[PDB]
Amino acid sequence: ASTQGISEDLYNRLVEMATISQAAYADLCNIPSTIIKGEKIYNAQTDINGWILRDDTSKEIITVFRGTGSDTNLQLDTNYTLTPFDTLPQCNDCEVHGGYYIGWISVQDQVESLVKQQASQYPDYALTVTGHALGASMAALTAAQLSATYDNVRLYTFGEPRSGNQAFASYMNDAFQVSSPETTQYFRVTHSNDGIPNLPPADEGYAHGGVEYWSVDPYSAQNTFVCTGDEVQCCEAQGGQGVNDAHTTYFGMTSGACTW
Ligand SMILES: CC(=O)N[C@@H]1[C@@H](O)[C@H](O)[C@@H](CO)O[C@@H]1O
Ligand SMILES: CC(=O)N[C@@H]1[C@@H](O)[C@H](O)[C@@H](CO)O[C@H]1O
Ligand SMILES: COc1cc(/C=C/C(=O)O)ccc1O
Repeated sequence: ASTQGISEDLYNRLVEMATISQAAYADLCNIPSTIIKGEKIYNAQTDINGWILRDDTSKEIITVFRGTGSDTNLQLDTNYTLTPFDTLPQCNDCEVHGGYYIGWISVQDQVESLVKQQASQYPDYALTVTGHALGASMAALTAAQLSATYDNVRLYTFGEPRSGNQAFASYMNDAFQVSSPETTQYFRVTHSNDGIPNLPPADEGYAHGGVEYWSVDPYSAQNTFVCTGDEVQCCEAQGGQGVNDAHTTYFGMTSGACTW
């Protein structure tokens, strides 16, 4: 359930999305030069933040969600109450992170309006959803919803908490071709002993979807494992707890400042 090292191509990509995610906490800092900064996703009450972006070179429309950036967002973080994903009925028996569902429904229509706004102009462009931490769970639920409308949807998360229950994980796995890593459209990136991917407890009914990409220090394509299956391994097995050093820094870039 683990293979060490990934292509140099995939590594760059992961580093690329990590960058965009980490920059979402500082007004999309120094994101690649080929991407256009677009419409702002925002709901002052849940303080959900994010942007719809477009890269005409890679031919993809990117949707970024910032991670916890306030006390308001933190209220969302702490709420582990399981709740049905009623916005996507076709996801049989699926239940997601309560606080994150709260954030999700607070922007769903806004998020779907803006996504469609770009997709309607660029039918052939791929749709990528990404984010770090709370922003990562916000991406997963978004990806899932989008999956039922568009076909070319990709998800790249970072330090993503367990966003829902096993049911939710299956839908995601089937929706994003997780059965195989060579075909996966859902990349769940983890780092060292990051504590967030261990929350909330699996015991409480939560579970992870997607194929895991565990970045180990010193980070590099060769120090990145491909974790598949259901056996305690990689990040989930390092015993990381809550928000620690590993969580805030992915591929040498921290959420705050813009080292990049
Ligand atoms: C289990 C639970 O409390 N679910 C409710 C959901 O039914 C409701 O639509 C939403 C709106 O506030 O709040 C919660 O998510
Ligand atoms: C105080 C609060 O916001 N708690 C919410 C609750 O209202 C919601 O019903 C549940 C399901 O998503 O998630 C919790 O986080
Ligand atoms: C999913 O649960 C949690 C997530 C965070 C995330 C913090 C961050 O991104 O800075 C903090 C506490 C939590 O209980």
